[PDB]
Amino acid sequence: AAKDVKFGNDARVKMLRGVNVLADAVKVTLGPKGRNVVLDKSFGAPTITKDGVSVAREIELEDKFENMGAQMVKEVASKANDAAGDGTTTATVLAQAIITEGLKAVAAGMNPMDLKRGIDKAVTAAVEELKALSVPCSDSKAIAQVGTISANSDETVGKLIAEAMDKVGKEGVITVEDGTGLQDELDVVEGMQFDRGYLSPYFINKPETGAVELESPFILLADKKISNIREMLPVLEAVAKAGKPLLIIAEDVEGEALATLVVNTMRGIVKVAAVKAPGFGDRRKAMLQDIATLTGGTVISEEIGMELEKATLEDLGQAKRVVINKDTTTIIDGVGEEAAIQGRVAQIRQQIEEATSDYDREKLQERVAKLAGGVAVIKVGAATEVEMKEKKARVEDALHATRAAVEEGVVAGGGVALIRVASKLADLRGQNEDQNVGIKVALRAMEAPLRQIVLNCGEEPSVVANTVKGGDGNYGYNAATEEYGNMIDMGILDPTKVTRSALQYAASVAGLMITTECMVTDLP
Amino acid sequence: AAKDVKFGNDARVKMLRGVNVLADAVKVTLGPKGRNVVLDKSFGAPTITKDGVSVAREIELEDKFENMGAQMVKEVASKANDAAGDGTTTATVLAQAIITEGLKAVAAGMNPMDLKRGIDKAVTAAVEELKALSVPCSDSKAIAQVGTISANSDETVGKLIAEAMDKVGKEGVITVEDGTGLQDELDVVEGMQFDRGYLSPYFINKPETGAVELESPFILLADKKISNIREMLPVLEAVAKAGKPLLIIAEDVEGEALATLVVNTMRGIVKVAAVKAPGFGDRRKAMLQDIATLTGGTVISEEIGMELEKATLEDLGQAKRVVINKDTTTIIDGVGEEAAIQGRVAQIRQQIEEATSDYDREKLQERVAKLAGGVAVIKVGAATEVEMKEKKARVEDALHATRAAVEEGVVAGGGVALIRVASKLADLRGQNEDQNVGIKVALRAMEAPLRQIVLNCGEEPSVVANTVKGGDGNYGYNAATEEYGNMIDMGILDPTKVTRSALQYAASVAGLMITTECMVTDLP
Amino acid sequence: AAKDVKFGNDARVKMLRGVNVLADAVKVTLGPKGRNVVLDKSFGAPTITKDGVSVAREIELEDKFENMGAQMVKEVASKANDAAGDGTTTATVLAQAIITEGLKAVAAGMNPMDLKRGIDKAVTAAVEELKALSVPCSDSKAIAQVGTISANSDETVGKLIAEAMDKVGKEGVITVEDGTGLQDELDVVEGMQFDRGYLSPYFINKPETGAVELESPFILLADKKISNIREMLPVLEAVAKAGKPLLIIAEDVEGEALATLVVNTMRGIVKVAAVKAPGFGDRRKAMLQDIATLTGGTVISEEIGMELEKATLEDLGQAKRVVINKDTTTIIDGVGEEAAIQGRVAQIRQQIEEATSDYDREKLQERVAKLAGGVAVIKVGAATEVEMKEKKARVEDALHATRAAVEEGVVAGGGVALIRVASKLADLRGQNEDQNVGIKVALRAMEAPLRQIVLNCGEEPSVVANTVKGGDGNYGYNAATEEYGNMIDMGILDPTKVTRSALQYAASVAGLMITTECMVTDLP
Ligand SMILES: Nc1ncnc2c1ncn2[C@@H]1O[C@H](COP(=O)(O)OP(=O)(O)O)[C@@H](O)[C@H]1O
Ligand SMILES: Nc1ncnc2c1ncn2[C@@H]1O[C@H](COP(=O)(O)OP(=O)(O)O)[C@@H](O)[C@H]1O
Ligand SMILES: Nc1ncnc2c1ncn2[C@@H]1O[C@H](COP(=O)(O)OP(=O)(O)O)[C@@H](O)[C@H]1O
Ligand SMILES: [Mg+2]
Ligand SMILES: [Mg+2]
Ligand SMILES: [Mg+2]
Repeated sequence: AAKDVKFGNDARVKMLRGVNVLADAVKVTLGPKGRNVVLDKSFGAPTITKDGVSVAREIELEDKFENMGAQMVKEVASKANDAAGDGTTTATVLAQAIITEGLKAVAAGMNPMDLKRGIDKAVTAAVEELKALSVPCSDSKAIAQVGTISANSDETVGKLIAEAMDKVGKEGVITVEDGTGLQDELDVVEGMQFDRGYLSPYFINKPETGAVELESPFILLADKKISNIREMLPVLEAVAKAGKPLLIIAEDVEGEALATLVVNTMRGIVKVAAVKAPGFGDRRKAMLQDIATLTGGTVISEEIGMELEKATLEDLGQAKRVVINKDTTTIIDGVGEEAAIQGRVAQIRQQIEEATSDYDREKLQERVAKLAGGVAVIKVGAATEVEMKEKKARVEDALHATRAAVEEGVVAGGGVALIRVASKLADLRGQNEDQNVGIKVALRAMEAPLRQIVLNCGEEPSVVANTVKGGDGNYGYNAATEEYGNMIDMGILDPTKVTRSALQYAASVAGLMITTECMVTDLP
Repeated sequence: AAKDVKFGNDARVKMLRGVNVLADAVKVTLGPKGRNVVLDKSFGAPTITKDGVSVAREIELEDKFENMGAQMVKEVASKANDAAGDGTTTATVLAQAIITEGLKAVAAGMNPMDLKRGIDKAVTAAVEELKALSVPCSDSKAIAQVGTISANSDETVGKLIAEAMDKVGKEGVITVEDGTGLQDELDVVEGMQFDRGYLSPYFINKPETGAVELESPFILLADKKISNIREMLPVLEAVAKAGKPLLIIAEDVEGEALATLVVNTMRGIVKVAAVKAPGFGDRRKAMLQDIATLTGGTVISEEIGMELEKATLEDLGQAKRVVINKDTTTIIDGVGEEAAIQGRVAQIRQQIEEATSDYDREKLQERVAKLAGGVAVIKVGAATEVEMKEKKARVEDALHATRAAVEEGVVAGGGVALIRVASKLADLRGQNEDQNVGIKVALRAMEAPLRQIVLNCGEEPSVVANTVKGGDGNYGYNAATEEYGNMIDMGILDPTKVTRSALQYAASVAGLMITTECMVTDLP
Repeated sequence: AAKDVKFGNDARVKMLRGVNVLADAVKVTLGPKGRNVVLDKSFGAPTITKDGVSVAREIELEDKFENMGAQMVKEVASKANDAAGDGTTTATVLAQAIITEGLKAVAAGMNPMDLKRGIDKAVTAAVEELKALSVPCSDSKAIAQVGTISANSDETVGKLIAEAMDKVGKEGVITVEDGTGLQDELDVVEGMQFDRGYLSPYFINKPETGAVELESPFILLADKKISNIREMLPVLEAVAKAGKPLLIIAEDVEGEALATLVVNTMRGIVKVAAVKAPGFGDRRKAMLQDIATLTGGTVISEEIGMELEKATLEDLGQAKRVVINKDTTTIIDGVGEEAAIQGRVAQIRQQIEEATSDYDREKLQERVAKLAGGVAVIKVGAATEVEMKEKKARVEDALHATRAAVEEGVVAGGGVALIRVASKLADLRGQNEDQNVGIKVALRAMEAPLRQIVLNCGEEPSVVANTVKGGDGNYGYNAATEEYGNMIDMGILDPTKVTRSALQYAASVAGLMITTECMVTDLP
């Protein structure tokens, strides 16, 4: 409707207060002793979470100027989650520290643009320092420790995650689903498998649940559905002559083909079962080539140079056996050459490094894992539905944290790494005095994540910080055991990527935020 | 609806206040030390920008009379942006200065219409003076300096821009896109390239990512899509006889043609890949003639005296090789005569000098750059999305500023050129005394852009101006280094076109603005 | 629904105040020193104008009784604009003067109807006096002076207008459009030209921009579109036999005819280009005969006794050459007899004196100018859109003023003519005393336009008027030079038609308005 305009200090104060509301809610969930935050949903049962990004999204303020401040700080928490999926609560804390000190500096009469220059320069230097401190994470023990720390110090989570990564490999795919029982369960899938059931329920080779096992079967792939387009008899009889079972993958199969097929399988003429292709025209067609090559078969290009009849038994691929159920199809092992398997994988490398990243790489990797690696699913056990999402959420954070730790390495936890690097940068200077103050402000803000953890434990945050600063290297305070020692030796690890990202995202938004002279928003 | 009307001073005061609100928000973003303004969007996250035109657009006032004043001053900032895309904040300042002094003169009991004439006459003389001061900008260093100054004194921006203009040439096309990394990147395209990928993924000549390389290929252009429109075999056969690869450009190619084509390419009969034309029929058809002429080929006029089959292999154009991927088609070098290349370019000159200007010239120039010059794309690197728009926006201003500086020349920055010209015009007189005062008022307003920069630096605006006036030529104060010297030697440059345009747009609206006796608006 | 009613003095007072509000806004824009009025639009940006009629339209009052008075006075300004397009502000002033004095007489206890008769009788006598004072405006200098005076003393406007009328002639057509630059530009069209481009882009005779020049072409006119309607070969070949270019005018031409036509032209068999007729069926059909007769050709009546094939080469019209572009078609000179040209013009005289007048005459004259005279278009230069409408609006008023001055002559400006005629009518008497007072009141009101001009100049209106009355003939006060002299010799002219119309429209509504005894309106 009609706008409201605020200038200078009045606008900054409202912005800050809004930021404080967002940050105060987020801070309580930081650390081993962190406390849960409950979000109200009209959708159904209210949510209880310790995840800072989840809390940031739900916070909106009635005061438009305060709300604007909160909305801008919201992004840093959201970006951290996007970059690594962990460290979001810590990133918000840094934004709080930087903003509060920065605004205070602005009040002092210092130029905001220069203060931003100081902060950014300090950030660039701090990032390089983090890289030097970062050490490779490769062994199972280190991987388990990062998972355990991410999941609010839950040993079972780290243990299970480490086993998963070990078993599936570097390019394996790991996901998490709600478990049927209280106990946490790990499921590992071997071979080539997809989520498609069988069109003909009637043909079950032996096990119940609709499990079809074909021994030494031939595999058929096609680009069209079959109704009265039954004609394929010379292909079918060729298989009948062989006396071997047939597996069919295509857009669809209709009852006319299925009806004759069922009698043929029961009578003993041929043992044949069929299943639908993966899903969408481009989606299913793309995944057909790998199935055929893996089994040594040839895909029938209805669209291109091939016809339904036009195909020889030799075209069909070979596999040891397959498993089929109402919702899933599995192939134990297609027989094909490694050079062909690797060649399929080699062409995937361009696919792997793609501009799109999100929703590109994720599906793409899954094909890759199926082609030569393995797929792992983790089940989460909880007595109640609300307990279940909290438990599962933390597990995902640990899952993402391990992925980040492996690729970029790890640094000491408890916020020790940021405070330790700050001492190193104590001699860093900018173009002018305002920049020097901005640099100093950023270093000052680095300390805050460490002290929030201590604050949440009900202990003097400044006191612990002074003792930690006094020490050297990886020395720090363990909130869980309320004592000082080597953070790395205690199993407390922070992946380098999340630590780096938290600092950079917090600083980027904070630098711009502190420079705001005037704000424009709608009237109440 | 019911109307509210104000007469004389009451209407002017309300108008002035509206103007002041709009201008005050705009002023803080002027200079090396300028401060950012944050605009609230319901659309998504809030926007932070130093661009005055962006800020002017978003300002609306609750008071209808004040709002009307702001809306009228909004146009000067917007028109300046349309003219050259830079100096919008500076133009707003001049409007502020002129209006405030002009209204004061009106209060004094002076006829407003005469004051407007005085201002306009002074402006006309000032413009001529600017032209005399303006010197040609031809070297890379000068171009870089204007880009660097435009982009809030960022040396890298000016450097990257200058390299681009040098590489592409005078008629080359330069654009800016968001970069994947944190580093600014420059991309240069050589030869003829377009944004359409290949219909047949199946034929890849060698490199991965769908890259197709045809060696000494023949190029075919058509005005019709092909389904069962397979016929053209004798043209195809002729190419097969030749033993050379074929490139196809048309509205579309269907699977039937693609199907036979894929097998033919695989068996080695012919190596042929097809790519879709540019897009819109008036669009792609227009761009077809140049492709053909460049490669020495003939476009097939399905519409006119030509037929699908009717065409000899000789009709087809030739090129060294082409590069094709999923979303892009490139031709290394078609072999055609310069007279044909230039002739296509010569006919473009009418196209260049077009009344529409906006949109018509932009697409048109892009064809031109591809035909004989080069095309450059600049990527912008930033830690966050909000940082990215700010960073990218400034780069565009510098890009536009360089374009303006090359064509109309440059003048000394820091507002020195307007203040320096004002001293020259101190002896300018109008028809009567009221006009003389109007002239004097305009000269007085010229000083303001200089002093706003100083004001934003926390220094006495009048003090710096007095010393600057005392000097001669290009002598002035450098806000960034807080010292006095030759503005041109330092590297602070203002394109003549933006300087001229800012002054003229500000004055045009302001003269009308100060002559308002009565205002009419809807009730609150 | 329910209404509020008022009687006598209470109703008249409310009416008067409404009138005063409307008139006060209008008065400030009267004279060389007149001040601008700004109107708020929800359409887009606000409008700034000195045109009284524009201001009157936008004024509406919250008080229903006051609003009713304003609505009635609005019409006089609007009717004056319709009659001549100028003097609307002056007419409103007369209504103000007459109404205020008339109401005062009603207050005195005199019959209003008699006052009306007195006013009307004085008006009738005043009109006759104006006719006697009116002298013919025939020279370029007098025309320029009226244009310049109308355009708020802008010499360039009068100069450009006079040149336009001189060049085009008495029956020529002059229009005004927004210019492409900051300078006023005049465009004159010689010969026969229309706003239709070519259907076949392919045939361009020589100059770039789609320009087609046919040398000694034959012109063909038709009543239907051509698709498969290609047949007309013997007509076409007859031209081919001749070896001359062909110009085609019809409802439409389709690609079948155009495709063959392009190839025939390309090899030099025939040089033929085709364009579309003027517009709507009746519109294009009406203007076809003149084109044919002008070029000596015959129109093909598909509708009547003629057929597509049925037409000889001799039936085709002949012209020296034609010019064609994408949006326009021009013929240098068709060869036809003057008696036929004049005969076409002679039949137009019935068309010229038409009851419809508005729209009918405007389009009709344009045909007339094209047939034997010329067409002129004036472009208006400005830096901003708002500046552009004000500048253009005044130019149109001057254009209308010159048109009015030529046909009915001119009288001395500055309001001298009305005040001078009033002295003459000082001895005029009615049937009774109340009528005598009404007459005297009207004469009294005549003085007001003169004094508003002086009032707007900040000088004693009564003092100037007393000296003006004291003088003889064309003696008067020049507001622009602040001195007394002969108004005609100083170049200040008022077209007789606007002066007469202003007085008559003002008085007609005012006479009825002063006689109102009771008003009825809706409740607040
Ligand atoms: N038991 C612990 N002792 C010391 N530090 C811990 C302990 N548990 C977690 N931390 C640290 O505190 C940080 C915040 O924990 P977390 O809730 O996971 O926040 P994120 O959600 O990671 O901001 C960790 O990244 C880690 O370095
Ligand atoms: N460091 C500087 N010292 C002196 N003058 C400067 C400096 N930097 C920029 N300027 C000048 O002040 C003007 C305003 O800067 P800018 O923010 O780009 O505003 P526009 O957006 O150009 O109004 C410039 O066009 C230039 O002439
Ligand atoms: N410079 C001048 N000196 C004296 N009288 C003038 C001058 N300019 C215009 N006038 C007169 O005052 C009248 C009003 O001017 P104008 O603004 O054009 O009103 P209209 O809009 O014509 O009522 C004119 O018609 C003319 O007679
Ligand atoms: Mg965590
Ligand atoms: Mg700029
Ligand atoms: Mg006028």
